[PDB]
Amino acid sequence: SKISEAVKRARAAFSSGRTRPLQFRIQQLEALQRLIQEQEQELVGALAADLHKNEWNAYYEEVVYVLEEIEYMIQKLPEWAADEPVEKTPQTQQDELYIHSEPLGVVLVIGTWNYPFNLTIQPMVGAIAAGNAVVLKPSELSENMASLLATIIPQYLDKDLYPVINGGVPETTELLKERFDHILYTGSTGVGKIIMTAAAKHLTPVTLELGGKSPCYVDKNCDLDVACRRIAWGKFMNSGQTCVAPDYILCDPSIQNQIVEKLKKSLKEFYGEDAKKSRDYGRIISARHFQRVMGLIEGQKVAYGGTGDAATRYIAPTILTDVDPQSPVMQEEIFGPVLPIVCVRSLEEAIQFINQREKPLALYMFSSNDKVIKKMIAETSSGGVAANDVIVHITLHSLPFGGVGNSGMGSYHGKKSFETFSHRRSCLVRPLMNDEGLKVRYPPSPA
Amino acid sequence: SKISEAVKRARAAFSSGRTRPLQFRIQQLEALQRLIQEQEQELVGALAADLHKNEWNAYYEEVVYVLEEIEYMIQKLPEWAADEPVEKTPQTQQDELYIHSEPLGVVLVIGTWNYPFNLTIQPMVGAIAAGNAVVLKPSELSENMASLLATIIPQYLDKDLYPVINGGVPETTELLKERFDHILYTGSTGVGKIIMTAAAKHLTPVTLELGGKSPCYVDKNCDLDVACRRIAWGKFMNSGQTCVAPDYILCDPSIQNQIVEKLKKSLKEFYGEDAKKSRDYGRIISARHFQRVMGLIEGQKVAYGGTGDAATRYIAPTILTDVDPQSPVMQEEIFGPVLPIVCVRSLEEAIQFINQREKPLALYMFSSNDKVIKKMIAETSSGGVAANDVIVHITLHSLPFGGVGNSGMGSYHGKKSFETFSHRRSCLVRPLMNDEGLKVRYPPSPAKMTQH
Ligand SMILES: [K+]
Ligand SMILES: [K+]
Ligand SMILES: [K+]
Ligand SMILES: [K+]
Repeated sequence: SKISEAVKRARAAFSSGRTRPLQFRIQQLEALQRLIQEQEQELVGALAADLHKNEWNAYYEEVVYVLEEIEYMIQKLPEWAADEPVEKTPQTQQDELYIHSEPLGVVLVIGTWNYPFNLTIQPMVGAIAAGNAVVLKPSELSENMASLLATIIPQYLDKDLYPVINGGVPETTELLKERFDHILYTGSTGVGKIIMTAAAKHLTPVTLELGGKSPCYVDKNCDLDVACRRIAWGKFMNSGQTCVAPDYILCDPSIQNQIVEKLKKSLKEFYGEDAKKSRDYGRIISARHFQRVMGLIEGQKVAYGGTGDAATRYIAPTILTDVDPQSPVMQEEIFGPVLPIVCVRSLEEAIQFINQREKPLALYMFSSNDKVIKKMIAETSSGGVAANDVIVHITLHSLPFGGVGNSGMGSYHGKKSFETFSHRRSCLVRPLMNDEGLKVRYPPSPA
Repeated sequence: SKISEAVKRARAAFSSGRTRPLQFRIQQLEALQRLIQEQEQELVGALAADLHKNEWNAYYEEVVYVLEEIEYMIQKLPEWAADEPVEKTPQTQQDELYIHSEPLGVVLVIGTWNYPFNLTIQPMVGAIAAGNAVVLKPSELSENMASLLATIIPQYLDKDLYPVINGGVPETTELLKERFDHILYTGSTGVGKIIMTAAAKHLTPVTLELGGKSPCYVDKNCDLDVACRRIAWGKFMNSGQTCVAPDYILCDPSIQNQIVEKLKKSLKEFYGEDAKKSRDYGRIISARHFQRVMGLIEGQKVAYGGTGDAATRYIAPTILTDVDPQSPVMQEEIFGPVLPIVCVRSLEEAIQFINQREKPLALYMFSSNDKVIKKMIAETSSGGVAANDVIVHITLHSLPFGGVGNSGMGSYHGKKSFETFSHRRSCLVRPLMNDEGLKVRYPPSPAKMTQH
């Protein structure tokens, strides 16, 4: 099959040793930099057609992070790839002890549709830097980006090492029968289980970046003007379609109306009176998802928004009040521009609420009280945490990005990408000279 | 059922919060120290009954490593558990950025039979140190150790947090239907696939310490006296039943006879002329494995040994020459005292031989040439590597132990155990005050574009 042949060619190119010199890896990273610069308008056009992004947010909410990762990895690669001496003991003073990093082989990256350039290419950057071949499977839901990447990746990168596999679910299923040395998947919790099951057939390690509902606790006595503008930015970027969007708010009933008012103020600042006319507001990816999200508004009290246009997949920025946690909007990841507010009567109740649910990819809290922030962190579990902001924690080189429990396993970004896509091999090198200190270990044992 | 109740109790005890304070964790680790001290003779008796170990090798080839791990983890725990600040950026210089470590919840450790104390309790030590409840499933093949641990663990450790599950494969299968937050398994490559498949049902992360045939390349130019003594020791300890035993030798035909002679010399020093009379030589774990290993001698050119006694499950230290790489002894992990020598014409042929096979848990090479060592490491892949010795690389606090490919995924020992059994949670904590620098990110976007 075309899929088997592409994987075979990637594996043969890897086994040849081509990717082992750092110079080769850096040439391919530099070719990706050239791709991003030269294909800027094409990338914008694809993101506009798939998701109703514009030239500014295509770059500053997505493509820029890929460029930043490439530049940082090129700079750090020689230090990261070096053998790393480790601590000795009195018995091993004359030995060399070190961790050797080496590629895994052929890595598969399965992209997702909501940031279809970042979530295909940013993982690829780390896997290239670690010396692997990298097979890419873009999501078919972001059809324009998928088509674009199939054309431009082989225009810039080695054609055997870094192939792009076209198609949808059947092609991904077929691809998952192939033998890889690591799989990174971004997507749903349910498909994560399918990926891990396929990986098990070849003992392939996985990095799974999955889902959940990221809570956003807002403390009673905090600056709501600052808080709600930050929350609205993260919730409504990309029309709500972000893995670490603040999915829902938990707050004391006494500040619910203040939160609604300040979110509304920020939304009008951001997108005007009619967000359908804002160049900065996105659209839902597909008709299925449009219908799903609109269904989540049914039965709810709409404090703002609540309307949609099926033909162009516009959903107005929507705020829901006094939401029943058992209702549908509170029983699935929303992934759209619908923000429910759930009342809780204390920090302790908020912590209980979060812990009774599955572990989220992100947890957010807004408070001016350092003790509240430390307590909530200490008593909950999530992939990552931001206090007093949203989104930003997954964009930083020094903070590995990943989930826990149902939100995933493993992590990447920065140095952690290099580690994730390598094998870290413990090495002990001893002199081949008689050593009296060793003879105690040989039989016969002493009486 | 019994299994479901033990896991339910462990999860409830974890949710109570009792494991979170470091004081509690250190108490449980100190209780394991006390168990090792007070149950010294019982542990030896169980290893003697299971594997024909004695009081010396029970301790110095197994129990001592658990003790050292406990002592090391107790002293380091507060540093390892602390929030870890990380590098800031100009845009985050006024924030706090750090990695917060927290327990996973309920960890399952599935032990194996060949080092039935170490490969149950050393992983448990790490999981306890990281604040988890830990369910233990000992292997039924080391029956005396399995029964002993079911008795003594609850005498020393918290009863609800740290239960021991009895039984064989049917009970392990039932246990794998329960929801855990991490599973560590030591055993075969084949069962590792079954474990990972069961883990996928709950998105449970796994550490799999699996199998393979660890090659041992001996350079033509090296000191064969020193090399063969070290090889013999690692190969024949525990009657060959070690996950990182040097499984087979690769060497130039010109040195095969000298290797045989020096292996024989060391074997005679270790165990006498008749190894069956040595208190230091072990026995095969079970009748099934006795028949399997004996089968691997059939059809082979025997240089030394080659016989066994089914009644005691003794297999003589055995060396095979001019071994066909396609023959049974070279097509499965031996896990017994049968050492095949396979001939290669060069280092390059040895590298190719190793690379055509699945990635082994350990790779060994004996050479006084630095370039040979560096080239073999650079051109192969294995879980870990030792040059000029065997076994020892997996006993050091500073060298994580684990496989790659078919020999496994993940690692543990020392700080790596604490990390493996924790979630490392990235945290950004910003002041809640207006910050003008943030406003660039908010829509509306600039209507005119500028250079990037
Ligand atoms: K309501
Ligand atoms: K001795
Ligand atoms: K620490
Ligand atoms: K602005």
